[PDB]
Amino acid sequence: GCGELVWVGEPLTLRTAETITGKYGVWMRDPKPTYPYTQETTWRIDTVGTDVRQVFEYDLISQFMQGYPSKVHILPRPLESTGAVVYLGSLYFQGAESRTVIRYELNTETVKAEKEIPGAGYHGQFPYSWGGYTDIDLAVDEAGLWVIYSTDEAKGAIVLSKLNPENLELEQTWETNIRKQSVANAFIICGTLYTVSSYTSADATVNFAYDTGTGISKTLTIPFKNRYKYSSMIDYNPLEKKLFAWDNLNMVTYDIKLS
Ligand SMILES: [Ca+2]
Ligand code: NA
Repeated sequence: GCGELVWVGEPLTLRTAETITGKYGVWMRDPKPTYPYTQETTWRIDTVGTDVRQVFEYDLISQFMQGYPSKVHILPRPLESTGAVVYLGSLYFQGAESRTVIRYELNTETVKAEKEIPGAGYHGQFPYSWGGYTDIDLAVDEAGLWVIYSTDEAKGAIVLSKLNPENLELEQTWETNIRKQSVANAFIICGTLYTVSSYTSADATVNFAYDTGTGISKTLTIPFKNRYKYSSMIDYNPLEKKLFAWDNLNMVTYDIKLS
């Protein structure tokens, strides 16, 4: 049931990192679980530092919330920032100190594709407002896989592109009028891009929207609470119909409502 975001719920804390290594990170479930994973399988990456390669994998939600991983993957090259996503059994992440997106098949621990995002800024050119090298932000919605970034030609404004999940080819790109470094993070619900206004305020908002299906740029004032005052990662999961976020060592989730 597609529609426009009209409400976000309170953040619920599901797991809390115990070390500075997890002050920021990314955690995710696959909207299209493929064998041997299911809808419960959760991945977790603590992303503080310059040699991030451990992907924590949990078979059951109970294990994500309590206990050790079922499995740890060692990525063949360090991962950059908090923007990665899992889709169709592959982890999609950005090579550190590069503009390359890498497709890592989880069940075989094999790199299946690599692709430079043409013209994309990286490593502090067009981060989100908190920095953290967040130049390139992958996304999964109801129609598939996207990447959110900017370029010199776009002059810091958010660009978004549909991505072929098999070979990482860019299927179509849109250009917004939202300065990327002026928002705390971004996500896509039903082909519409949403931005969050601040990463520190307990009274932030979802403040912009750009509908790729009609080209309309829009302004909103939907309350969004950063319960722990440092949201480093905010994504949308079209299967659970919920936002997944990482807020100052805390892995939280947000209920939503669409019109
Ligand atoms: Ca995001
Ligand atoms: Na992302």
